[PDB]
Amino acid sequence: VSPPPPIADEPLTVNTGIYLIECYSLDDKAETFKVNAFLSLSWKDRRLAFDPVRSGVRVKTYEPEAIWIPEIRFVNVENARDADVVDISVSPDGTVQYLERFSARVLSPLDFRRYPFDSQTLHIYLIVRSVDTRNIVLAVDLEKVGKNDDVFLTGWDIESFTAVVKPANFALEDRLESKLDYQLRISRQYFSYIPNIILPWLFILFISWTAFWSTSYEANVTLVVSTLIAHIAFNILVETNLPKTPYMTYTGAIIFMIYLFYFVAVIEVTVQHYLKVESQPARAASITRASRIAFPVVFLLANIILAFLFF
Amino acid sequence: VSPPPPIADEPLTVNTGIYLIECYSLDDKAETFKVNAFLSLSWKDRRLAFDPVRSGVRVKTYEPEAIWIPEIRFVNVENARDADVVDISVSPDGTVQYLERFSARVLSPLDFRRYPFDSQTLHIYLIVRSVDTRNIVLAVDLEKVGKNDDVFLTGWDIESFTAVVKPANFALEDRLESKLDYQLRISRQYFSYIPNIILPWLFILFISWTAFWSTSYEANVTLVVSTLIAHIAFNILVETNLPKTPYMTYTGAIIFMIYLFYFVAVIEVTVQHYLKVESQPARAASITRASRIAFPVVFLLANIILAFLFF
Amino acid sequence: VSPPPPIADEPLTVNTGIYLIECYSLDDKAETFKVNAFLSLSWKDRRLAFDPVRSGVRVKTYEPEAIWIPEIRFVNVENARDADVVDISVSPDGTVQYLERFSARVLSPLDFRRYPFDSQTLHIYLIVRSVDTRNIVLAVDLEKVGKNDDVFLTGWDIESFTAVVKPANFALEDRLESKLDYQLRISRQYFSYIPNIILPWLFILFISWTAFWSTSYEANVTLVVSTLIAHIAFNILVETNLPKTPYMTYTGAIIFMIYLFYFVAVIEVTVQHYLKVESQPARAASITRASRIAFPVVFLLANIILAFLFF
Amino acid sequence: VSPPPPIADEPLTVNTGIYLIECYSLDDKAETFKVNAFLSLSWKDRRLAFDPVRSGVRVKTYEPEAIWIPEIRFVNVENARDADVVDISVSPDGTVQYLERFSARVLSPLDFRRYPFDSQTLHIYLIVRSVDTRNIVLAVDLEKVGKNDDVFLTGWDIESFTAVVKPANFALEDRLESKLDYQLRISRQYFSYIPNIILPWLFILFISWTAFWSTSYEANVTLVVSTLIAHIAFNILVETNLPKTPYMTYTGAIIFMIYLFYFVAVIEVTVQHYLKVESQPARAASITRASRIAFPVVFLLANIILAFLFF
Amino acid sequence: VSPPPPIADEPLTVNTGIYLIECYSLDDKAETFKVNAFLSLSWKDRRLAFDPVRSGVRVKTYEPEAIWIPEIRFVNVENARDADVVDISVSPDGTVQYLERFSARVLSPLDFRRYPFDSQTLHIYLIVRSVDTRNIVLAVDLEKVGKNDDVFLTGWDIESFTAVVKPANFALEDRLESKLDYQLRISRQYFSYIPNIILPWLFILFISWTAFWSTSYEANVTLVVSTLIAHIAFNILVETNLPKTPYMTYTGAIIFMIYLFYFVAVIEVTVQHYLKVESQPARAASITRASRIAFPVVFLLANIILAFLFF
Ligand SMILES: CC(C)c1cccc(C(C)C)c1O
Ligand SMILES: CC(C)c1cccc(C(C)C)c1O
Ligand SMILES: CC(C)c1cccc(C(C)C)c1O
Ligand SMILES: CC(C)c1cccc(C(C)C)c1O
Ligand SMILES: [Cl-]
Ligand SMILES: [Cl-]
Ligand SMILES: [Cl-]
Ligand SMILES: [Cl-]
Ligand SMILES: [Cl-]
Ligand SMILES: [Cl-]
Ligand SMILES: [Cl-]
Ligand code: NA
Ligand code: NA
Ligand code: NA
Ligand code: NA
Ligand code: NA
Ligand code: NA
Repeated sequence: VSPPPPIADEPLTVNTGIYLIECYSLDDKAETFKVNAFLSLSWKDRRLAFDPVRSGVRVKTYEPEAIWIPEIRFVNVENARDADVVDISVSPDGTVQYLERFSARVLSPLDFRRYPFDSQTLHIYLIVRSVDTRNIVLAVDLEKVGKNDDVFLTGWDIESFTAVVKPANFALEDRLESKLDYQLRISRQYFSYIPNIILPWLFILFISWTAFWSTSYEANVTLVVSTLIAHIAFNILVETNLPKTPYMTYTGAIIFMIYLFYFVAVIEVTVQHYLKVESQPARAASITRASRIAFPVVFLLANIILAFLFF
Repeated sequence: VSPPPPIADEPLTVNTGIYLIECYSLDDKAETFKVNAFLSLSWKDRRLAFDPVRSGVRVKTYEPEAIWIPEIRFVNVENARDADVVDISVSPDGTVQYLERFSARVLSPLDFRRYPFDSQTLHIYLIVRSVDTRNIVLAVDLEKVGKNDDVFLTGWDIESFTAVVKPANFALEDRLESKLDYQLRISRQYFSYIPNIILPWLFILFISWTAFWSTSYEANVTLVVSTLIAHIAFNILVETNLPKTPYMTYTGAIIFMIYLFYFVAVIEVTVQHYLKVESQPARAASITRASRIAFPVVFLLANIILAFLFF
Repeated sequence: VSPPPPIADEPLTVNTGIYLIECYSLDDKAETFKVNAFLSLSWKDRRLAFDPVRSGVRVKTYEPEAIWIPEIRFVNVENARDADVVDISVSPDGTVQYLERFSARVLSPLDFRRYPFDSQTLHIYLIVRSVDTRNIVLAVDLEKVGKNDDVFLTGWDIESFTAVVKPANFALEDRLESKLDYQLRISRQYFSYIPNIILPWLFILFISWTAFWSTSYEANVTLVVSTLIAHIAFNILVETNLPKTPYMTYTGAIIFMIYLFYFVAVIEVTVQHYLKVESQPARAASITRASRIAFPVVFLLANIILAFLFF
Repeated sequence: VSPPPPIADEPLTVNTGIYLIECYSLDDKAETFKVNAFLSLSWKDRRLAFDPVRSGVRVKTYEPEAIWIPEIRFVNVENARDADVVDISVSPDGTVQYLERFSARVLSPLDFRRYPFDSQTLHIYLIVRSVDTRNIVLAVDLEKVGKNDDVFLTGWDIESFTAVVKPANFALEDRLESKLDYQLRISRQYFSYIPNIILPWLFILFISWTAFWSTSYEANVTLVVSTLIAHIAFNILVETNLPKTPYMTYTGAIIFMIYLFYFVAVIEVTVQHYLKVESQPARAASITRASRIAFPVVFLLANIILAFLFF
Repeated sequence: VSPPPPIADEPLTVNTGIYLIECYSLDDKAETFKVNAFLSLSWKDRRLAFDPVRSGVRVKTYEPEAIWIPEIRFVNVENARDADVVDISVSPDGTVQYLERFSARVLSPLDFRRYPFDSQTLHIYLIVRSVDTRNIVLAVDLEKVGKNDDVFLTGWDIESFTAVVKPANFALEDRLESKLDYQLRISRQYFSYIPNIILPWLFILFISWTAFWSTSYEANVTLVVSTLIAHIAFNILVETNLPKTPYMTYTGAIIFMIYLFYFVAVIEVTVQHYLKVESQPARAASITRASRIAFPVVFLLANIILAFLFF
């Protein structure tokens, strides 16, 4: 077996097509997602052409080893796909219709800048190295590109599974390579985040702000310090499900901002007490009365400023 | 090897049948379950038919490679099943009786809306792509569908393992596909949840409500704040064993409701103290006396409201 | 290759024998254990019989593919065993002596009712599906059943590795199956549990009971509440190493009982303070003086009651 | 292929030799370590002997399948080694020189009695089951036993990789087996343990002992109780990296001893307060003044007693 | 198949070349990184010479099994690489051009001394054992050494992927070995570390230092002790992502230094209170006033001293 000879000096076009059957295990920290899909391939091999009237049969079936099949690989994969050949059908003109069912862990980076309101574009790159005899070029057969209705990615909404029709043909190690981009657009389901993380956080922060309606230093310390323990607990819980980004994220910004609001609250609590011990509660109550309005107002404005900057 | 030619122009019926040997590893967060089972297949291949009189033997055994076997796959699987062919027996009329023993991690979504008092219907989808020569249609042989008595799924009660007799025949990538549904009904064992999680929770919440029989702000802060740490501990413990649902769960609802009861308790504790410092304990004791009855009554009613909305 | 023809109509007896080489990875939560062992098999195949005088050799060696070997499988396994054929020796009478070295993760349920003073009986089920030609029946060759002396299962004491000599012959999917039970009795090493978990727990509980020799509500709250945080820490630590049981466990019972002792201690602390504020320390000191004796006495008796009910 | 016939009735000696290339993943809890090494084997097969003059070549290379190779296995392995045959060279006298490169997870128990100042002797057991024709006996070729200089086991110092020259020849299932011991001596790098675990622990314990220079029960409770939370945190951190030992460990002993020092400190704090409330601070200050010296002195002596008993 | 005979008595030069396609999963604790790359190999096999006029092709293709291919292995790998042969092209002179696509988890040690401002040099060692017929020597073909632009290692900046052109030819087990070094230089992205870890637990440390503007022992204990709980939380979080180093790390040094600052702060708080109780607040306030300046100044200087010693 060797590649099919060219009629003129034109390159061999291979008609790709990925159809998602199962989409699962999107690891955010690892920036990986598992996929079980159908891989369709089609090319013209004139050596396999036959007369349908004399042969009697309209379509001829072949075993993978019997005929020449292009060596198609995935770029962004951890290991080589677990492929199972479904069918190889040859038309009278010599057009081969290959179909396999594969499974592979795909390495696709994620942008956590707008987390957990973020949307992602997952990539699946198909590639083919051109042989010495002739050059191989990939093509998208839009009829054979899609996903099944049941396909569910836990905690995400699957928008579209499209493919960049024009391949990126480039030189690599003195040989031509044709690369195709399969884009899977997904948007995060941010419902759960509000009653489970966002609201209980705010509640623990508001509990700290009750120290503005108290003159008891001992109780204020117990309030602001203990609520900070709850803050650390919640901060650790989030950053464990997120990778170390060289960029600032929307959550990371708020997370950091709350740490400042706790530090400044401690300073307030410390100042309030220092003045009361120094016998000037007129100054202490005026600062505390200001902080009653200041802390939520500045927090509300700073959040608007952040949400802007990020959205 | 090629498919058996049709008498007439009727499609090939393949008689399926799954018999569960082992059912284990139900990952709730991953929405997967592992299964070790028997897969029975039966079809008529007239090319394999023989006369039992001259042959001598009533049955004829074959190696998988020797005869045509339909390419049967599972839809909702992570990877291709680890199958081991047990037996291939051919009757004189040409009826093939295939039997294999497989193991596969099955991707079946779970509805956590009524967790941990929830029940689930696990699915196992059998599929076959129809060849060019003739169309392949799946069928359920109810005699060969079941589970062994020992089959145990830790923390669950196995109700029934049935199969939707009528296959879902549809078109996919210009070829017919016959899909069968194997339903495994299971209900959660919610015993452990009461003494381990539900009761100790309530106890830590009741401990926070002892602040209604105390006028000591320092002790009340220490009461309501520290019990909130215990609440956060138990909240994190539950939501780690559950995936991020776009829908509200029965547990999630109570979990959120307790966070409110803690926030309102802090407001009470703050108000009670503010009035005492402002020299009006008549107002403070009246609010505290009301909260002694209010907090459990509202909590008891709100739980009935939630349980009614979910069950 | 086909099964050996039966003299008269008797079933084929296959002489099994498992010899444990390595026993490791007992996952309590998963109810699984890994095993590396020897699997011996012996049957009479009269077609392989020879004369030792003319052949010169007393024993004839064969490759697995060359002769008929019975399809022996394990029932309670996650996946098919990783077997390596050690030796196949044939005697002049046609008696085949098969020996393989395998490794498989065995699914054996555990009874945590008496944890950590519990003992377990691990099972390894050998099975053989009877062919059309003749019925296959398993048998135990007690000479080839055992374990090596070095075999160590971390945190457990290996009592005995025996086998139920009489197989459980039953019908399944219109074919006979012969099932054998290999029992591995193990008892837990409960030393570590006393100084690491049992005693430090008791210490944190006794620390809470020092609130019976104190009239300071602020200090009593700090005592009983903070020690409850330590209790939650230790409770979480244990239930993470144990699966969700539909039955009550010995540990789970004590775990729950301590939660009650903490709740009742809070009620005492609350009552004591309420009476002191209400100006009646005669009633408060009398209740506290009673609780000094009551709490350890009731705890000691309730533990005897539990230990009696469980052992 | 069959074993080489004996000249006289002597057993076949196979010259073993393990050369470590990579040594990694020492799991303390699992009592396993991974190894990537060279396995050399040498035996005399007179059937393969040739004349170097007539043949023209002084050495003959063979494919594994072409010649008889002894079935060498590892005793203490999870699964069969991932071997790759490097070279098979035959000398004119029939001496075969086999060399393979393998990788296997080795099951070697560890003695945690002196942890983290403990040293371990890791074992790699080579075995061969004697065939019918003749008995196979293993031998150490010390020239082919070693490790590469780069070989690094994270957190350990590799002392020596030696082999017990005399094999342990024994009977098993009526056949002789020759077992060889390959010992890898390693000692723990206990540096990190001092500034990371040992010193911060002591610091949190000394912080608890500041309650001996205070008469404030409320502050003393806050001191001894909160520092106990830090103790529990640090105790859990260590015992998670260590398996459940039926024997007492050096760390476990100290860990338990500190729990007692916390319990006794609480009793002191409780007694001190009881006497002050009972109006006798002369008795309370005398006990507290004694405890200032008693606690560190008894702790320092008890540690010397333990270190002696263990080292 | 055997090695190609030498023209004169020169060794066989094999032209290596690694081209990284995917670089992922850098486990810091395990000191491993996964890589998906192209492995190019080129050697002259004069036996494979052909006349393109007679052959009909200028470049002849071969299956791996058909021709002699050098046994190239990786030194620092966990297991044998998952290789897939892309192309084998032979020119009329007999120059073989081998290309495979592999994936392997590479064992490369990391120096955590300057963590997280540390840079690393990852190694990939190619090796070939010389056969008895002739010696094999590796060579770098710099044209076929590189990485793709998309190659992303999460949390790291990929500097350069170079190769030490001169191989390390040495003797091992009486045979020559040619070893090549492939160096992948990477530097850590230390941005995330500042707002997520560095700043929040400078904030928790400063919160403890507010005890210098307070004379309330009860509040000071609650301050310094509770902030120490936050410190322990943050210490455990870091050392879990780092392996046990026999050397001191930059982070480990600061981590330890903060533990001292907490211990000394407790001593201050204890001394301050002892003098107040002993009726000498002039001495107590003077020490506290000094500590207000002392603690940040000493901390700032000690950090400069550490940063100088490490960088
Ligand atoms: C991860 C998620 C639950 C989360 C927590 C805290 C804050 C935010 C936003 C609102 C900034 C958030 O997205
Ligand atoms: C999921 C489970 C552990 C749980 C947590 C919280 C509340 C409930 C019910 C009782 C409302 C619950 O069952
Ligand atoms: C799980 C383990 C640490 C444990 C905790 C509590 C009680 C017990 C026995 C005595 C029932 C126990 O072994
Ligand atoms: C591990 C990392 C987040 C970290 C913790 C604490 C201190 C430092 C530097 C500032 C020394 C640090 O880099
Ligand atoms: Cl691929
Ligand atoms: Cl499948
Ligand atoms: Cl099996
Ligand atoms: Cl092995
Ligand atoms: Cl013996
Ligand atoms: Cl023998
Ligand atoms: Cl390799
Ligand atoms: Na082919
Ligand atoms: Na077939
Ligand atoms: Na066979
Ligand atoms: Na061989
Ligand atoms: Na080859
Ligand atoms: Na407190």
